[PDB]
Order: sequence, then structure tokens, then C-alpha cells
Amino acid sequence: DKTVRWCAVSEHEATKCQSFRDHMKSVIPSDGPSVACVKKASYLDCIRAIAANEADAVTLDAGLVYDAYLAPNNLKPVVAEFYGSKEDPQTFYYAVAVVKKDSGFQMNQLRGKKSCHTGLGRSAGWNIPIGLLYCDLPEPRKPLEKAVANFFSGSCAPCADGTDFPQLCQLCPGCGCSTLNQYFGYSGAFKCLKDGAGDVAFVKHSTIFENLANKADRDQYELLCLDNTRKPVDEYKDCHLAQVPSHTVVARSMGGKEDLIWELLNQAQEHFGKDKSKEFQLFSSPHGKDLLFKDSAHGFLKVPPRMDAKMYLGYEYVTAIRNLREGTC
Ligand SMILES: [Fe+3]
Repeated sequence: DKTVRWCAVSEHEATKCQSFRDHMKSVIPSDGPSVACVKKASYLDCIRAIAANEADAVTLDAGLVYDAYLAPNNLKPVVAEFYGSKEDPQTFYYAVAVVKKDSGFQMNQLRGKKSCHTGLGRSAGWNIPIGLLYCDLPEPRKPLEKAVANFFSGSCAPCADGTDFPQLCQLCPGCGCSTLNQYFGYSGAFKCLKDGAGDVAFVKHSTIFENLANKADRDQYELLCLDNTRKPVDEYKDCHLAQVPSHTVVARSMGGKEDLIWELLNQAQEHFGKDKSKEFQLFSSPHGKDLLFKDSAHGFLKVPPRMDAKMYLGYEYVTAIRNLREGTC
């Protein structure tokens, strides 16, 4: 029992949150946990709000989980999403680079092309691909935003500072950090490619399948593999940039209500998980894709006691993030 203040980013998430609140009220008893919705403009405002005791929980992509851990925020991961199936849950996913068929360029020929990113600092959309191109970037590589802006001939990198790095919002003027920007996130980054604004979209292996139902529409796209070849989109297991940890819900280190968070989500998945209810779905919405949780998730797993972001993310991934930040070639 008691209320978990979920931090919703912008209108669409706010709408799904309110429906989430209402549906749980109808199934949960008076003595069960409940949801209240707190709307903010960006994930970064949700991170501050939780630290300031204005909200309690928010789901973040793993690259943002690192940032949330840093002082003075010190949030910790408490519940993880899992993908795949309930039968063989995967606590990771694949970062891929999607391009259109016959566009004629490999991964070593990206300079001067136009890029669509899910958002600044996110695993698949940013950390992995920029991490892989880092030394191909021209000096000076600090700040990163500027070297990236000079390598591609225009991008959409949501959450980046368009005032300071205008080329980063060339494909999505303003670099809006929420679903109000139609090119934000996995599906937004894919739309940026499909619409012809960009030449490459840095997304996850499931993105295209979530967006194109026909195999014949999907045959018009391919993946860039690290060996400078291209493969079809079904072949992501042998043509991907990296494997990355799942998105996770974070909470405060003190008075964080981690117990209630797990309690609420565990019940939520039981009533409203994949194919559970005709009334409401935790992992999909008529209002948008990946709102509050990713549409590709199948459920949740509780993170082990007192695990910090660094341990959760793993040495490798943490090393990569660090090396992007200072990083020496
Ligand atoms: Fe992600």
C-alpha cells in the first residue's frame, strides 16, 4: 500500500500514465499500491524531480542510467525490463544501424551522410555508434557534439543543444527531448530515415519490425555490419553494432520506495502484461510507441539488492561511456 509517483515525459506519456492509474484502481484492492502521474518536459527533469522528492520512478535507457547515478542525483536502478519472451527473457538488446536498400555506403563511408539518433546519450542511438566512430571524427573531438556535427552533414539528435550545435537539429529543428518531436526515440529515429530526412538510423533490432508490418516493405531496408558489408534486417544477430543492457526503472537511494515500485510493477504486469487484458496494455498504447516502458518489453525483473548503476551496467559498457567522455584514441 501507497502511491508511486510516476514521472511521465510530455503529453503522450502523461495520457498513458493516467490510463495506467485508472486501470490499476479497478483491479487493485484498496490496500494495494497506486499510481499518481507527474508530467515533466524531459527525462532530465524527471531525474531532478525524483532526486528532489517530487516524483518516485521513471524508466530510462541504460546510457541515461549512468547519468542518473552521478551526483548530485545518485539514483539507482531497481527494476529492469526484459525482452524476447517470458520463456527466455533477455536482459539486453542489439544496437543496429538501419539504412535504405541500395543507398550505397558502408559503415566506413558515413562521413558526410545524414544521421537519425534516438536521443543524446542513449545506448543504441548514440553511445554505441558514436563510440564506434570516435576516431574517425576530426579533431578537435571535444566537445563531442561539435565533432559529430562536423562529421555528418546534418542530424537529428534529440536532447542536444541546438543553440550550440545547430547541425545536430538540422533534421528535427529544436532537438525536442520527448515524443512531441516526431523524430524522437526508436520509432522517431526510424521515421527520420523512412521519410528521407536522414541516410542512417541508429536504433534497436526490433525497431523495423515494430514499424513495418510487411516483409516486402522491410525488404527495402538493410543493416550496416561492422565488416563494411550490409545484411537484411532479419539478420541482426550477425550484423549488429553491439549488445546493450535493458532499460531500467530508477529510484532514490534514500526514502526511494523501491519495495512499492516492484510491488506496483509486478502486479501491473500480471494484470496488464502481454496479452493479459483487452482494456489496457502496459507495453503498447493507442497514444504512441514506447511510452513509459518500451513496446518490445515482455515484463520486469527485480534488480538485486543495492546494486549501483556501475555494477548494473557492467565494466565494459561503463568503460565505453567514460571513453567517449574523455577518451583517447
Ligand atoms: Fe535503449
